[PDB]
Amino acid sequence: ASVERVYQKKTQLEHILLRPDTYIGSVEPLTQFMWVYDEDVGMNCREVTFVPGLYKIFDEILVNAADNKQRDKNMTCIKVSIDPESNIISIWNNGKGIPVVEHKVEKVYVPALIFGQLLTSSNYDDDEKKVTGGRNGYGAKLCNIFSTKFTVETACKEYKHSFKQTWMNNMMKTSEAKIKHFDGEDYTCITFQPDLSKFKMEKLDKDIVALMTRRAYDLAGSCRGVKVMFNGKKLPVNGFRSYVDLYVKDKLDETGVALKVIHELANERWDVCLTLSEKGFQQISFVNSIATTKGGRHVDYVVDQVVGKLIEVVKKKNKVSVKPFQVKNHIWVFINCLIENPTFDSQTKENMTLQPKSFGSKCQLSEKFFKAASNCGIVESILNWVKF
Amino acid sequence: ASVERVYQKKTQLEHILLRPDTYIGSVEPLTQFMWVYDEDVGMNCREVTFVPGLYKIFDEILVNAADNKQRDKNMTCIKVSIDPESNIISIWNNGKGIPVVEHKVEKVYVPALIFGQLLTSSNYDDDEKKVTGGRNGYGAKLCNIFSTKFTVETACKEYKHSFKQTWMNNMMKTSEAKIKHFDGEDYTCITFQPDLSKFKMEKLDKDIVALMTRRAYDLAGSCRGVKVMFNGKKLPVNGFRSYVDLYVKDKLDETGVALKVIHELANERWDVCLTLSEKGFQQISFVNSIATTKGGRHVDYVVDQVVGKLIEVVKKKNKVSVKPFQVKNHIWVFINCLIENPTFDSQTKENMTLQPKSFGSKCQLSEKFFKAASNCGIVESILNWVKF
Ligand SMILES: Nc1ncnc2c1ncn2[C@@H]1O[C@H](COP(=O)(O)OP(=O)(O)NP(=O)(O)O)[C@@H](O)[C@H]1O
Ligand SMILES: Nc1ncnc2c1ncn2[C@@H]1O[C@H](COP(=O)(O)OP(=O)(O)NP(=O)(O)O)[C@@H](O)[C@H]1O
Ligand SMILES: CCCc1cc(=O)oc2c(C(=O)N3CCCc4ccccc43)c(OC)cc(OC)c12
Ligand SMILES: CCCc1cc(=O)oc2c(C(=O)N3CCCc4ccccc43)c(OC)cc(OC)c12
Ligand SMILES: [Mg+2]
Ligand SMILES: [Mg+2]
Repeated sequence: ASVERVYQKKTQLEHILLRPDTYIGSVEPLTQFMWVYDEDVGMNCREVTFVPGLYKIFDEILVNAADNKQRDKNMTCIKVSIDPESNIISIWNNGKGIPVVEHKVEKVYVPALIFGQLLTSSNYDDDEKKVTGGRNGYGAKLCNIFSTKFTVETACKEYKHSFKQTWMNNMMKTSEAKIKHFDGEDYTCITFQPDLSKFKMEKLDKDIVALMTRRAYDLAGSCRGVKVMFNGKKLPVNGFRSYVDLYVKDKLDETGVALKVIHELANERWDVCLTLSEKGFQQISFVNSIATTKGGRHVDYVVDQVVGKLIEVVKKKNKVSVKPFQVKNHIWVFINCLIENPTFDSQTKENMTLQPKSFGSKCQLSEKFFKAASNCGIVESILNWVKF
Repeated sequence: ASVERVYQKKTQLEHILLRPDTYIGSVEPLTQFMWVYDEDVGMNCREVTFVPGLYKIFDEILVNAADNKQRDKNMTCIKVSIDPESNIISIWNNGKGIPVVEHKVEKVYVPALIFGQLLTSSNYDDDEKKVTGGRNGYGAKLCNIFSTKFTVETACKEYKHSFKQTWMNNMMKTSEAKIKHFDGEDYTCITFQPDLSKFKMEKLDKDIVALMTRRAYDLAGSCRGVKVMFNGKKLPVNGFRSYVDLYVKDKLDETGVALKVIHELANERWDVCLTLSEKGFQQISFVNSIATTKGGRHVDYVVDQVVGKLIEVVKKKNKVSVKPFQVKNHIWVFINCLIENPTFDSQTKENMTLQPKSFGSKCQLSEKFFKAASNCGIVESILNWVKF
């Protein structure tokens, strides 16, 4: 093989399609136990088979909608629609639209720039301490690139215009945006047909729909001051506590006793629930409405506090050595937090790596919370084991 | 703020410096328990404070050296040198050098292309099933970008020339390469001065040196047929088993009994050691000489087999319910494997996401191995707990 065939240069766009895993995660099927929202049983834990990259291009658009609550605190509503037969997904939000005007540096309409060109963002100035999930300027373009059809509609009353542009064929084709006069209430609606051939799928099947549906419930629980609709029906979730209830309200421990769930809203930026786990350490956590499915420093930050205080309680009774990992093994923690300018080791944002001193806020759990944590059955499970 | 200040486009190079976490990991200090190789005690587990991105730019160059064993099976040696006082790190390997000739498409010398331009690689053709660690065409440029001085020396007898080019100031400055006549044994030497200001460090301190040193021992253990030298001394590690010995050969369980370590080289591509853990699940694993420090499907693939067989043994004696996570909680597994065209969710390659059916090989552990695994004290720990 010649030098020119062995050593190759790729464009950014080529690289995304060649190496999708670092941008959206695996484009191959994955089977694992997790929580989804099914049509027949609602929230439940089961084996699910899905393609991570498909989940993630949906998630990018969903989190972008959530992020608009930080641009416009008056935003009230996100609407999610999924139609497997037509293969059409739409995510709509109110609050301020996107400026329908030509960017004077880039010489294109602002929505065309930030949905149709890589590395474009309103989150590149870190002197502003934002609790948006958006950080890198890729998400929306990644969804576009993995869609056969990708449509952006937005209306910005400030500029008195609406904007509609459609891309097709993995962001490789587009056409002149339709601009009109607009004097109503702002909105943005992203409508896309995912390119199922990129994920070796024939249709949006029940498992991927159940996962996408659960993310809508996640958002109802995590995104304060925003109501969520799914396929035309408002979700009956109002606050993180009611969201946590979907997991633990009807649940018993192995001895037949209802799980005791304890909650502290430490401040506006930190909501924490804790209960007993009997299947090893479990965490459900959100940073700026991103599901941090590998955890991160925010999880460790909260859990370490609990583990420390519970070792004190067990030590007042362990009259041998109780190790942190044994305590952590009995914890099921739920965390909803807002972190200033978070960092992650991947675009998929499963693991939040920002150190706590940089969070912009603290979550020091009260002594009342710790007293309750010492009574939710975690201490008893440990003390029962101190005998063996 | 105006449209042009709010909505910004970045170049690829700008984005790497603005958002380093997705390319090299956190540029902030991290403190955690882990294994390093210290000057006074050798291999040990302790709290270590280091900057992940600094570790990773070193690792990129080290794995690139390991990868050359796949270009030239005759390669025998990698030499690592770290001088904290001068701030100079050098990684040298023999076997075939890099072609010292002008790339006819890109119109630059091949080494200048693949060390000085983003998205350049010999690993972009996946029709070839390679067990290199290199996949994305970033690594070497990332080290260059986070170095104040970055030098590439290579000699390719086939082309009868040597090549030397130096970059400076985060890959923003360079000068004409020095080409000479060469008729000796090929080599590549990468020498760099990391830009410690990017990591808020004054010097290569003991902790980062101990971690970098351990990676050299990792490579001696993981990279078959390649001897490793560190600061002028060959490392006394010959094969994965002798490497594993550095962790467990002198170790006792909590009852004062030496850890029983069991080993199977299933085939050329899979080497597996297993022993008892008393601090929850532990894994040390390598894919194509990358330290997979978050694990991946290769870890689950091996562990699931063990967990399945051990539940059978415990069930022949558990005359209640022993759950997989409880068995996994007593396992310390060591894995060295070669995976065809692996995937990862990040450039840092901590988590290998390729599904096992795509590995290019299998690791079905023998019945002899499983019999031994049922006697290394994992079953006894479980059975002891079945009483409580
Ligand atoms: N629903 C929306 N309403 C208003 N602005 C939006 C909306 N969706 C996207 N945007 C804007 O479009 C930009 C590009 O989105 P995106 O490509 O996801 O980048 P990002 O969110 O800034 N960072 P990331 O998601 O980490 O890659 C964002 O920075 C926002 O300014
Ligand atoms: N020591 C070396 N000997 C020979 N070729 C090398 C060496 N180091 C780097 N290269 C070549 O330089 C190219 C660029 O290296 P790099 O930028 O690390 O990309 P990569 O290894 O292919 N992929 P990645 O490490 O996943 O970003 C490699 O693909 C190799 O062809
Ligand atoms: C590649 C996508 C992985 C993934 C995606 C997802 O959406 O959820 C997950 C959950 C999961 O169901 N949830 C429930 C609410 C959201 C959440 C937040 C943090 C942790 C877990 C969860 C999960 O629970 C074992 C495990 C998961 O992967 C290991 C995933
Ligand atoms: C951001 C870099 C993280 C990291 C880097 C590293 O180099 O090592 C690690 C080890 C670690 O020391 N080793 C020993 C041989 C290499 C290896 C392979 C897989 C798993 C662990 C290990 C570790 O052991 C708890 C934990 C680690 O991070 C959570 C890291
Ligand atoms: Mg985004
Ligand atoms: Mg490389």
